[PDB]
Amino acid sequence: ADVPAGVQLADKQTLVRNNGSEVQSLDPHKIEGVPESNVSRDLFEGLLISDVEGHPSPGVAEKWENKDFKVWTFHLRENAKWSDGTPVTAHDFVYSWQRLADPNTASPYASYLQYGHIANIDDIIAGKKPATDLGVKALDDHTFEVTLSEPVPYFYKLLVHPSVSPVPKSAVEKFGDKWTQPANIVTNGAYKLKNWVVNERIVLERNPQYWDNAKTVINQVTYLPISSEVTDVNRYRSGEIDMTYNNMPIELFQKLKKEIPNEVRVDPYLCTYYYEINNQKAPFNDVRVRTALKLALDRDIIVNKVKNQGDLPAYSYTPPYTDGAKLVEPEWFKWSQQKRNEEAKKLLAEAGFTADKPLTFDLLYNTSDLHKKLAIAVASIWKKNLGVNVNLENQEWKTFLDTRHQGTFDVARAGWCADYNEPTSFLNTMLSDSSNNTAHYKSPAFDKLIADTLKVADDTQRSELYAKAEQQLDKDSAIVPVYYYVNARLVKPWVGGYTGKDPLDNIYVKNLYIIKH
Ligand SMILES: [U]
Ligand SMILES: [U]
Ligand SMILES: [U]
Ligand SMILES: [U]
Ligand SMILES: [U]
Ligand SMILES: [U]
Ligand SMILES: [U]
Ligand SMILES: [U]
Repeated sequence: ADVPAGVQLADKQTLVRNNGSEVQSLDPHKIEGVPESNVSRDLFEGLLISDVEGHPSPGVAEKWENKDFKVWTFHLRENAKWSDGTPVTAHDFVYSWQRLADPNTASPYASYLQYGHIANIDDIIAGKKPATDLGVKALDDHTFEVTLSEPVPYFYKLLVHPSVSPVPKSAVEKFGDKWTQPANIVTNGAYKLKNWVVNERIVLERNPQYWDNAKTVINQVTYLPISSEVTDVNRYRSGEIDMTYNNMPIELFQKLKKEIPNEVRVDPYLCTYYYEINNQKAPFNDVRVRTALKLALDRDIIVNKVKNQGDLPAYSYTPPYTDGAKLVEPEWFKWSQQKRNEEAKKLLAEAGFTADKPLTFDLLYNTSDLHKKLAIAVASIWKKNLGVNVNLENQEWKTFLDTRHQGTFDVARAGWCADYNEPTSFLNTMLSDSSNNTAHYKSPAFDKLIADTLKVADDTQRSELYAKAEQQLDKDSAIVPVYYYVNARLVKPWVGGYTGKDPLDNIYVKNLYIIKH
């Protein structure tokens, strides 16, 4: 943390953050979500990290070079250490990226290595080559070299993500799935795991072996798994929570804005809220049905009437303010809702649905006040506007993500937040073979457009192909865009160091501090 001159620090430097749900895991290769990543940044540090405003910055690597954007060489700081006092080396990264690529690990982020185009990754994911053929090597203990199959000018931006953090081989090998328990875990971030009570709390304590430990101010942070946004706000206002999770409740937000304006942080956020359609399950494999659901949803009502938290109505998957996004707003978004409703009803009748035989399906969401209230409003709107019947189902976060990967659903509430600020951080998740494709969308034309983005050496041509890829997704109605999120949360006045400037919201508790109050 960088404490400003004259700030008086509190005697006790402890922090309580709500984290939205129980984490899937603490293993960097087994996670895919925001809650998971929130805890992961405090425990495991990759090559680069985000600074307090979100800029890619030195992590374990203190400096790096690239040759033609294809060979990237990272110089690891000599004092980087794990919490057991042993050095973090380039060998740790070689093992870790291999474990990520290895199909036996079944990481949800195995494709992150395809997004960066690390040599031989396609064959490794397919089982054609062993994970040891991955295009990474330790040139010495403090030098990690990555070789890509084509120039990727933004490659380094990918490296602040948890999937490319190191994991301790000896703990993984000796303890297997229990390597993340407090007694067994080894970590190289600013914190160490002290306690993990499932569905109660995760408690982290400062790691004295962290290379930049002298700048760490918070001594202990607790992450809570509260999925009720109303409850989160309640325990923040009671004094227990210092920073809520950034999912705000419809019940109280209007009131909070007027009651505690200075505590309500509302900043840009590169995330899109949408209804994910299972594209491989009839009748959702018919474009007419998917298009009807997309058009009959009234975003103005959801965004401005039912939620009204500053969100913008969405017409694409990639947020239009992503660095590199130059998207074409489709004609259907400019129409009136009445015109969208007629078009929707017309495609539905063409797909064989009648009043006698209506379209009935499930709408899966993860437990939450926000998601439930939004799903109830969406069910009503689709019933009223299009004649479809929806059966709402809630699941806890970890189960919900597994259900979407399994494909055991019809429509699911969904939200993707950028991992790096560039349109492919969204677009690559819709590739046919992406480990993150929970839409189960497979379009050879979409795949080709993205493939072509690294075959040109022009950002103008790249941006045009990204727009065309969004247009292909849209013409196929792969998803139902709802709104672009804003990052809205409550932060006590005494919590210093949270700028709200990073649109990826990659917060590190090592950057924060408690002002005397
Ligand atoms: U004190
Ligand atoms: U106190
Ligand atoms: U650049
Ligand atoms: U940029
Ligand atoms: U269903
Ligand atoms: U509620
Ligand atoms: U460039
Ligand atoms: U106090």
